Amino acid sequence: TVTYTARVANARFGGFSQLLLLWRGSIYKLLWRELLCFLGFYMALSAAYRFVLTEGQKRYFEKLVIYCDQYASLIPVSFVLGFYVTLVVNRWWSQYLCMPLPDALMCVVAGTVHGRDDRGRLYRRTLMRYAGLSAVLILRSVSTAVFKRFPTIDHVVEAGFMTREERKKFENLNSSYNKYWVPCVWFSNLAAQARREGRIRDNSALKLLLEELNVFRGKCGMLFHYDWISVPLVYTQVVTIALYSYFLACLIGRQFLDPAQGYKDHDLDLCVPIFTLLQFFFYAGWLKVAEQLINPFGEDDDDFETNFLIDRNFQVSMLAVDEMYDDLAVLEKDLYWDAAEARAPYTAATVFQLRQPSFQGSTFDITLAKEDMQFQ
Amino acid sequence: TVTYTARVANARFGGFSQLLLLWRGSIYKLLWRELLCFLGFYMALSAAYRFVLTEGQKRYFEKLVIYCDQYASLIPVSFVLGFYVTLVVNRWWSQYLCMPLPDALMCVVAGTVHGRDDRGRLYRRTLMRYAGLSAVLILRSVSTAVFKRFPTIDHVVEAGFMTREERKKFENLNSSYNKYWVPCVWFSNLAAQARREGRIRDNSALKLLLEELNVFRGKCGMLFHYDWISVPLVYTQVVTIALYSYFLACLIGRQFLDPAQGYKDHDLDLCVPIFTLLQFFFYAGWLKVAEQLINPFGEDDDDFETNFLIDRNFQVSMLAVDEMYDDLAVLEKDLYWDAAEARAPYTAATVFQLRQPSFQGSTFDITLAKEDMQFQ
Amino acid sequence: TVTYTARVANARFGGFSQLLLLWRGSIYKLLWRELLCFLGFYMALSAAYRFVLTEGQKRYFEKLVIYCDQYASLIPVSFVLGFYVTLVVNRWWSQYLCMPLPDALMCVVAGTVHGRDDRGRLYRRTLMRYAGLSAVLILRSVSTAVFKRFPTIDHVVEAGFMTREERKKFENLNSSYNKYWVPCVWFSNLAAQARREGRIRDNSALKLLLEELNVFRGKCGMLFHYDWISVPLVYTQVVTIALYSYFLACLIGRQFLDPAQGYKDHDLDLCVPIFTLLQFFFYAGWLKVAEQLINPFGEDDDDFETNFLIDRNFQVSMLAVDEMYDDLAVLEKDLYWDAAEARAPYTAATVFQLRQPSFQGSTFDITLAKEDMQFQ
Amino acid sequence: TVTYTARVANARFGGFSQLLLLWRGSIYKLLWRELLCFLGFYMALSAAYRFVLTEGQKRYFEKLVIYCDQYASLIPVSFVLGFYVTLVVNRWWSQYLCMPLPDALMCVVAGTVHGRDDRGRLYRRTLMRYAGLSAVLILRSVSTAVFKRFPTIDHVVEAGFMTREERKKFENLNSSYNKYWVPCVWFSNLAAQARREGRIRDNSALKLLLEELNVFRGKCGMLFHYDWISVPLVYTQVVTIALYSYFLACLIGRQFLDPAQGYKDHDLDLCVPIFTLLQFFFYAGWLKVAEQLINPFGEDDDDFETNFLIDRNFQVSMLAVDEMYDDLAVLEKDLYWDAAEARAPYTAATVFQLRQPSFQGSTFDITLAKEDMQFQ
Amino acid sequence: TVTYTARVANARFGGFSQLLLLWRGSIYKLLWRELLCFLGFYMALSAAYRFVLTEGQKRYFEKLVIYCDQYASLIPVSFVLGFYVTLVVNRWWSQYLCMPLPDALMCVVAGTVHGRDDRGRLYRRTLMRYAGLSAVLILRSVSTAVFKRFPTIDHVVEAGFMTREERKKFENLNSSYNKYWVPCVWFSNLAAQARREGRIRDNSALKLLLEELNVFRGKCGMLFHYDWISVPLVYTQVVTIALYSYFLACLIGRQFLDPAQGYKDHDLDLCVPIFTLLQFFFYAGWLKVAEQLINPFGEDDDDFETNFLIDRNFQVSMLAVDEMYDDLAVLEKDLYWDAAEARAPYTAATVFQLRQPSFQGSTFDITLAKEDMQFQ
Ligand SMILES: [Ca+2]
Ligand SMILES: [Ca+2]
Ligand SMILES: [Ca+2]
Ligand SMILES: [Ca+2]
Ligand SMILES: [Ca+2]
Ligand SMILES: [Cl-]
Repeated sequence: TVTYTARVANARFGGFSQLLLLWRGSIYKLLWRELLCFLGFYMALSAAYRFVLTEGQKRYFEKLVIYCDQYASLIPVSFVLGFYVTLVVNRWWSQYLCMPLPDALMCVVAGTVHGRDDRGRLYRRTLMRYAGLSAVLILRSVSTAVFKRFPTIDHVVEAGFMTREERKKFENLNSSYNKYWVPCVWFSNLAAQARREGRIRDNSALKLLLEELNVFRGKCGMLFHYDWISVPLVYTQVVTIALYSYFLACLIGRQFLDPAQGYKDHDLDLCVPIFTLLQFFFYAGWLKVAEQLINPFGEDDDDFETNFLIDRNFQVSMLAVDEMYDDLAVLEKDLYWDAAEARAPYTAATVFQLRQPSFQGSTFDITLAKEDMQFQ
Repeated sequence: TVTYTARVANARFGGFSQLLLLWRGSIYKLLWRELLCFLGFYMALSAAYRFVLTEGQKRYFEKLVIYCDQYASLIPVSFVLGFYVTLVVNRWWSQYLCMPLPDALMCVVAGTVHGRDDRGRLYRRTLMRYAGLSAVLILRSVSTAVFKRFPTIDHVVEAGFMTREERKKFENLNSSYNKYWVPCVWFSNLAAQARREGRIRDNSALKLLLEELNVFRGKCGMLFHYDWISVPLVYTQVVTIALYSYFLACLIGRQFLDPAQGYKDHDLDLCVPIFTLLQFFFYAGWLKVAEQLINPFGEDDDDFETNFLIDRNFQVSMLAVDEMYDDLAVLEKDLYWDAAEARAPYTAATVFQLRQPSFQGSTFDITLAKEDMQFQ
Repeated sequence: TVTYTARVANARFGGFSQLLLLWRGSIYKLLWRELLCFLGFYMALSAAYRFVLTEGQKRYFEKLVIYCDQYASLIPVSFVLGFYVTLVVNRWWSQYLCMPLPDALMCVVAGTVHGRDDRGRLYRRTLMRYAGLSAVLILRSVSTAVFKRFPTIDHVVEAGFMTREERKKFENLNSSYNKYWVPCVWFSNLAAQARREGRIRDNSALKLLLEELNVFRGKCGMLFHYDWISVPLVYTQVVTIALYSYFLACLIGRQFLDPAQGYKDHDLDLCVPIFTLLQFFFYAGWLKVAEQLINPFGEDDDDFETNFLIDRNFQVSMLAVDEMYDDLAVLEKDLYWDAAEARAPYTAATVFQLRQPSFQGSTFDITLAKEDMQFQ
Repeated sequence: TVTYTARVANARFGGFSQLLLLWRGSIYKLLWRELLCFLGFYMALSAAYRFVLTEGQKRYFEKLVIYCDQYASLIPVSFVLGFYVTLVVNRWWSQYLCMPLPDALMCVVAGTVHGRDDRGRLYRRTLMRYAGLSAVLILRSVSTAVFKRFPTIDHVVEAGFMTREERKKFENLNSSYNKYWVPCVWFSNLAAQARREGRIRDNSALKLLLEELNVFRGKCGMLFHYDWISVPLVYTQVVTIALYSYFLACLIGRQFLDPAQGYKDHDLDLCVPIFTLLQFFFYAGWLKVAEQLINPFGEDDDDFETNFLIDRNFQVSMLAVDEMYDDLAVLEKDLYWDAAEARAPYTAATVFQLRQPSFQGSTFDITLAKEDMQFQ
Repeated sequence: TVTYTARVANARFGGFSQLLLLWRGSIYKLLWRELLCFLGFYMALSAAYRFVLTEGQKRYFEKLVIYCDQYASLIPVSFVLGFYVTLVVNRWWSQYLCMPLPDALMCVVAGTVHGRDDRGRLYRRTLMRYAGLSAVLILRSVSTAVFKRFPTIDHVVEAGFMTREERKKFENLNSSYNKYWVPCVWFSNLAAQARREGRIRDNSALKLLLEELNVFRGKCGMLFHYDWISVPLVYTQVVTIALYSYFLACLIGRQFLDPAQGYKDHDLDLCVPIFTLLQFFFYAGWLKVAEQLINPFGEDDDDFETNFLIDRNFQVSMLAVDEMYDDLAVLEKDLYWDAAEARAPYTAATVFQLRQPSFQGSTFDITLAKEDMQFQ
C-alpha cells in the first residue's frame, strides 16, 4: 500500500501535480518497460521507413500508415477500460473489506470470558489465537507474501499460531479441501466449553461470541471465494486485446511520413510521437490500474500489507484479551462533571474553526410571515 | 471456473499479455466459430466482387460499400455493451454470493447441539445433512451439471443426501411447487425437538440456529429467484441486434474496393480486413462475456463448479459437526504467553517487508509550531 | 416473466442468435407498431419527395434533408438511455427483491409455535394467513393483475385470506390510508397471545417471530413506496424527448435524395433506410426495456408473476406450518455414518467433472527455495 | 410526488408518448422560463444580424458564428451530466429510504407493551408519540413544507406531538445543537420504566424495542446528515458551467447565416433553430432532473410529500398501538382447513394467468439418456 | 462543509445559476491559480508567435499548432474523469457514513445502565466518554484539523476526554500500532463490571450494549482503513496525466494563427481563447472535485467539520446519559386520546397541501367490468 492521504488533505495549487513526482506505486514504475518496448517498435519502423525502404516501398508504407491511422479509435477502448477497471477497483475495495480482523471478537472476549486466573487467561488467549490462526491459514492460501512467510504448516507452528498438539489434530482431519475453517470450529467448541464451565456467565454472551465468530469466519471464506473466482478470463482478454489493437493501429498510423509527399495531415515530422506516447501512457496505465489491483494480495507496491496486518492483529488481540482484561482505572469524576454543557478547548491553530455557525438544519432561515404561521 | 489469480499476483511486464496464451475459458474458445463465420461471409463477398460481378455491378457494389461504411458507428454499441455486460457481471457475482454454504450452520451446530453419544451425533449430522439436501435440491433445479448428476430424486436418495423414509415424506407432500425448502422446515422441527430434549441447552442457542438456518434457506431461495427471473429478454435482444447491425455494416462497408477507382479512403487493398477482424474479436468477445456469465450454472469453463462445492460442503460440514465435536486439544500456554508484546518471525524471502514503517495515521507528520499547540 | 435461463446455460455458437427467434417478451412484440409508424412516416415523406413535390420544392426538400441529418447525433441519446435504463433495471430488480415471501416466517412458526392439537394448528395457520393477507393487500394495491383478481375486499374474504369477522374488524378501523399493515399488527398481537399461553415456549422465540414479521412487513411497505415514488417524471420525459428528437432528425435526414443532384454522401438510393430502421429498432427497443420494467407489476410478458407467487406462497406456508409440523422421519444413521470422509457418486455424464484439481488457494504452486523458507 | 405508475403498468404503443402530455412535475413546467430566455437571446442575436449590422459587421459575425459552432461539443457535457445526475438520483432514493417510519416500532409496541387499562394505553401511545415527535423535529429541520407547517416549537405543542410539560423539559435542556434526538432518549427511558413495572414482560422484548428505536433514530439522523452534507458545491458548479458553456457556444454557433454567402453547411435558413431548441430542452431538462431532486424536501411537484407522511404515520401508529391492541378476532378454522392443498379462485379477467406452467427450475427439461444417468 | 441545501429546495428559474455566485467551496477558489497559470502560458506563447518569431519560425509554429490541435481529444479524458471522480465521490460519502456517532450508544446507555446515585452517573458518563475518546483518537489520527486541535495525548487529557490515570494505563500498554481501540476494550470491561454489579439489569441489555459498541468501534476502524488505503496512486496519476496531456495539446493547438495565412478553421483571431478557457475550467474543476474530496478530513471548505462533530457528540451524549437519565415528564393523556382518528392542523401557508388525494396504490382506478370480477 502506498499511502499518500496526508499529501492530498487539501486541494492545493500543486494538487495532484506533486503526485507525479512519486516513484513507489507509480505509473512510471509499472509501465516504463512497456513504454520502452512501444517506443522501440515505433522507432524501428521509423528508421526502416527513413533509411531502408526504397521509394516504392516508401509509398506503400505511407499508404499503409494512412489506412492504419483510421482504426485508432480511442472511444471504444476508453469505454471498455472504464467499465472493466471500475469493476476491478470496486472488487479491490470489497476484497480489502473482507480481510478478517479480530477487533470485534477481542472486545467481546474481553467482556464475556472471565477470570483473572491462568485458566481465564488461557481461554481468552486461545480463543483469540484460534481467530488469528484461521486468518493466517486463509491468508497463506491467498497471499503470496504470507505464503512466503509461512510456506508450510510447520512454519505456522513455529510462529506459535498453532500448537504441536493442535497440529496433530489438524493433520489427522481427513479432508482434501482447505482447512482454514478448522480453528473456527475449535473456537466454537471452546466457547461452548467455557459457557459450560461458567467462564462465560450467560447464554446471551455465548450467542454474541458465536455471532462475531461467524462474522470473522465469513470474512475468511470471502477471501477464499475472491481468490478462487477470478475476474472472468474472457473479460480480461477482451480488454487486453482492445488495448493492444489500438496500440497496433497507433504504432503504424502515427508514423511520421515524409512531408514532401504532401499527404493531408502529414506535414510536420517531429520524429518523436509525443502525444501518441502520452496517449499510450494514459491508456496502458489505466489498464495497469487493473493489472496491479486484480490480485491485491501480491507483492505490488499498492498490494495490501498482509503480514503487517497479521502482526498487528495478533499483538492487539492478545493485548486486549490478556493485559487489558478487567484492568480499568478507578471510576472518577470527569472534567465536565459539574458542567451542564461541555466543550473541549481549541488550540490557536484551530480556534478559527469556531465562530462558524452550528448548523441546525436547512429550514431555519425561511422567516415566514405572521399570517402564514397561524394554524387553520 | 478458470482461476488465474496466481498468474496476476503482481503487475509484470508480460502482465496480461501472458493471459492471451490461455485456451480454457478463453475468448478464442468462445468465439473462433463466430470469427470463422464472419470471415467466411466477408471473403465470400470479396470473392464475388473480385471475380463474379460485372463492371457495372462492381460500381454499384462500391457505391453500396461506401454507403454501408457510414453506419458502422461503434460508439452506440460500445455504450449498450458496457451497460449490459456490467449488469450481467454484477448479477454473476451476486449469484455466486447466493450459493448456500453450511459453514455458519456447522460452526453453530458444533457449538450448540450437544452429546458425544450416538443420539447427539445423529442430531448434528442430520441437521447438517438437511442443510446439504436443501442445497442439492435447489442446485439440481438451477444447475445443469448438478441436474445431470442428480437427474431424479432417486439419485439424491442413493447419494445419501435423503433417506428412504425422508423420501416417502417428501413425495407425500402435496405441492406443485419446487420443494427445495422442505429440508429447511425439517431442520427447524428437528432443532426445536433437540431443544425440547435439552440437546440444545438454551433458548438463545436455538434462536441462533434458526437465524443461521434462515440465512441459508434465503440463499437457496435467491438461487431460485435468479434462475426464474432472467435478465429481461428484450434487453438481451436489443444488445444482440445492435452488435449484429454493426457487424452487418462492417461486413459490407469494410470490403476492400479496387484502388484504381480512386475512391476517397479506398486506396490500399490488404485483402484481409485485419483491424475489422480485431474489432469483431473485441466487440463479439465483449458480448461473449455476457453470454458465458448470463447463466453461471451451466457447463462453460468459467461457470461455477457446483458439484465440487456440493462435495466440499457435505464433507466439511460432516467433519465439523461429527469428528470435530468437543475434540479440542488441551488448553496450553501459547508461545507468547510471557511476552508483553508479540510478533511471529519472518522468513528470509519476507524480512524485507519489515523496516517499512508501521502506519499510525496520515496526520502524524504535520509537525506544528509551539505557539500553535496551546489551548485557547 | 419470460424465463430463458435454460437456453443460455452455455455460451454456444448460436448463443444469443437463437434468442432473436423468440416472440413472447420480445423486442418485436413490444415495438412492431412503433416500427410500422416510423416506416409509414418515412415512406410518406419519400413518396411526397418522389412523386408530389415540384423541382424547386424538391431542391428545398434536399436542402432540409441535408440540414436535418446533421442533428442525428446518437452519442447523447446513447448516454441518456444508458444511464436511465440502467437506473430502471436496477430499480426493477430491487422491486422484485421487495416481494414479501413467507419462507422465513414459516420456518420460524413451524419451529416455535407448538401443539399438535387443533389450537396449535389454528395458531400456526392463522399467523401464516395474516402474513399472506398482508401480502395480498399490498399486491392488490400495486399490481394490476392482482387487483383484477381481488377487485374488492369481498373477493379477499371469499378467497379465504380474510375471515368475515376479520373483515368486520378491518372495515371498522377508521383510517384513510392503505390498511395493508393491519394483519401484521394482528400477527404481533396473536404471537404475544401465543407466548402468554405458552404455545411459544420462550421469549427468544417470540423475539425471533417479531423480527421476521418486521422483515416481511418492511418488504410490503417497500412495495408501497416503489409504487408511490415513481421514477421522476421529468427524467422519463427527458429521455423520451431525446429519443424522439433523434428519430425526427432521422425521419428527415435519412431520406434518400435523387442521386442525380450529386450531393455529397447521397449517391445511392436504396428506397428503404435499412440501417436507420435497425438503429430505430436498437434505440427504441433500448427505451422499451425501461417502458416494460418501469412498472414490473403490470401485465407485460416480462412483468412479475404476482398471482402465481400468491398461490405458491399461501400453499407452501400452509403446508410447512400445518402438515409438516413436528412430522420428522425417525433419526437414522446416514449413508456416510461410518465414513471418515464422504463424497456422493457422480453419473456417467458428470464424472468428467472429477479429476479437475480441488482448488486449495492461489499460493500453493510458488515452490520457493530452501534458503528462502528459513525464519529470521 | 407525481405518481404515474398506473400509467406505465404495461409497455403500450403510446407508451411514454402519453407522458409528454403531463404538466405537473413536467419538464415543461420546470424549463419553459429558461427556454424562453434562450430563445429570446437567440432571436435578439438573429435580429441584430439580420437588420442592424453593416455588411462588414455581418461578415465578422458570420466568422464568429463559424468559430463558435466548433465548441458545441455535446459529448463532454453528456458525460458530466450522466455521472452527476445519476449521483443525484441515487442520493434522492437513499434520502427517501431514510424517511423515519413508525411501522416496525408500532408492531413491536403493540406486541410487547401490555395492559388494556389506561396506563397501558398511555405507555403505548406515548412511546409511539415520541417516535412521531422525533420525526417531526427532524423533518421541520430539513423540510421547507414541514417547517412552514411547524415554524416554531409552539406549533408542535399545539399539534399535540409534544406536551406542555415535555416542552418545558425540552427547552430546559442546555444544548446548541438540534434536539431532534431528545424524544428518542425519552423513548428509551420510558421503555426501561415499562420493563421495570412489568408492562414489558421480558428482557428480550425490551431489547427488541430498543433495537427498533435505534433503527428509527438512525433514519432521523441520516436525514440530518443528508441535509447538512450537500452534494459538493464544486461539482454542481462544474456541471452548471459545462452546460452553460455548451449553450453559449450554441447561442452563437447555431445562428442562421445568410445562405448567399455560401458558407459550408450554412445553406438553409429556417429562422428558428428547431433542433438546437430540442437539444436545449434535452440537456437543460436533464440538469433540471438534478435541480428538482438535489433537495427532495422542498415544494417541487416531485419533492416528497412530507406532511402527508407525518399525518399518515401518526394516525396509523396510534391506531395500531391503541385501537388494535389485543383486539383479535376469535381464532377460527380457515377456508382451506380441510384441504391438503390450497389455491384461491381466479376472476374471469385473470383466469388466463392460469395454464401458464408453474416454473420448477431451468434444469427440468434436459431429458438426458439412460446410460448418462447411472452413478459411477 | 458548504451547505447550500436551503438554496436548492426548489428547482427555480435562477436554479443553479445562483450557485455560480458563491465563493466558499467554489470552483473559482479552487482553480483560479491554475487558470492564471494556464492563461499565462497561453499568452506567453501567443506573444512569442506575434512579436518574437521570424516568418519561417512563424510558419513552423503554425504547422505545430495545426498538428497539436489534432490530439485535443476530450472524449477519453471525459471518460476517465467520469469514472475516477465518481469513484472518489462515492468513497467520500462512504467515509462520511463511517464517522463514529454516539447516538445509538447513548440511547442504549440511558436505557440500560441504571441508578440516579453518583455511581450510576459515573458509569453512564464514563461509558459515553470512552466512546468519545475512541472517536477522538482515531480522528486525530486521520483529520488534520483534529490533530491540530489535539497534537499530543496530553491535549486529549487536558480536554478531559482521557483522565490522568487512564493516560498512565494507555501509555503503559506496549504496542507499536494505533491505540484508538483501547477505550472500546475499556468500554467492554466497564459494561461487564456494571452487569456484574447489577447496574445493568439483564444479560440482553449487556448484549445490546456490546453490539452497539462494536458498531461504533467498527466505524472507527473504517476511518483508519480509509485513511490507510488511499485511492490507488497509479489511478490518480493516470487521470492527472490524461488531463495535463489534453491541456498541453490545447495550449499549443488553440493558439490563434494569423488569419492571413488562410489555414482551414483559422480565420478569426479573438486573441483570447474563451471556449478553451471554459473547457479548462470545466475539466480542471471536474478533477478538482476529486482533489478536494479525495481526503475529506483536511481543511478544504467542503472537508468534513470534524471538530464541530466532536464537540456536538460529546455534549449530546453527556446530556442524554446524565441530565436526561430517568427524567421523563409524567405520563399524561395526549391531545388525540379521545379521537379515533387524528391529524395535526395545517398552517395557512401549507393547507394547500391538503386536498391532494391520499395515495392508496396505483391500482385503485382501473374500474373493471361486472362480468370480469366474478370468481371462476
Ligand atoms: Ca497485485
Ligand atoms: Ca454459463
Ligand atoms: Ca410492466
Ligand atoms: Ca426539490
Ligand atoms: Ca480535502
Ligand atoms: Cl438476541
